[PDB]
Amino acid sequence: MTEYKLVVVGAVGVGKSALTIQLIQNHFVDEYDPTIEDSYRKQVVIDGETCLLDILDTAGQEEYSAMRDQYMRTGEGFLCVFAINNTKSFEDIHHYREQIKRVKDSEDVPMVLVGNKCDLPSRTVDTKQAQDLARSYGIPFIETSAKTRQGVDDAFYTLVREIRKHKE
Ligand SMILES: Nc1nc2c(ncn2[C@@H]2O[C@H](COP(=O)(O)OP(=O)(O)O)[C@@H](O)[C@H]2O)c(=O)[nH]1
Ligand SMILES: [Mg+2]
Repeated sequence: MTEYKLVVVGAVGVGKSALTIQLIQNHFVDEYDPTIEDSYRKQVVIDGETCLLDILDTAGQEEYSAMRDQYMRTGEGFLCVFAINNTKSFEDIHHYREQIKRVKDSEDVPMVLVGNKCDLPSRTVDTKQAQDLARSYGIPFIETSAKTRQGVDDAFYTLVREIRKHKE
């Protein structure tokens, strides 16, 4: 009875809470308190198989809990999110990739790079840039929009699929 513990990381404002709520609840949140760091559960059929997704949506806050601990420790895969209209959130990606390696003492962590807000026309990080970054970490790269649902399931299920490869 497989449950996958997914962790969503990235700079503030990139859409980590919106992606999670799109996937779990199928609507787009226009605002969501940046300090709310919860987990969200759902049962989905991925590639024809049912599973339990436990998704911790991080909020980088000096307030405390065990879930943000009990999960960054043994979350099995991480979504690293930036926004395609937010160069600074792309420049921070390497900070978050390094954090994950430290918290799991491994450079073999299941991981997907997500470029969110692809519905927005004022783009400053282009697809090639992001692809090159992903190809240098060894990881898939997925373009999403929490507003339109584009790529949203694909981000999360590719990560689940990477966790599957890793188990072997
Ligand atoms: N246009 C557009 N806006 C988005 C998208 N995803 C998130 N947003 C908006 O970006 C802002 C920050 O989103 P949020 O989920 O709170 O980011 P977080 O800080 O990573 O949790 C919110 O106002 C969202 O409505 C998207 O795919 N497209
Ligand atoms: Mg948030």
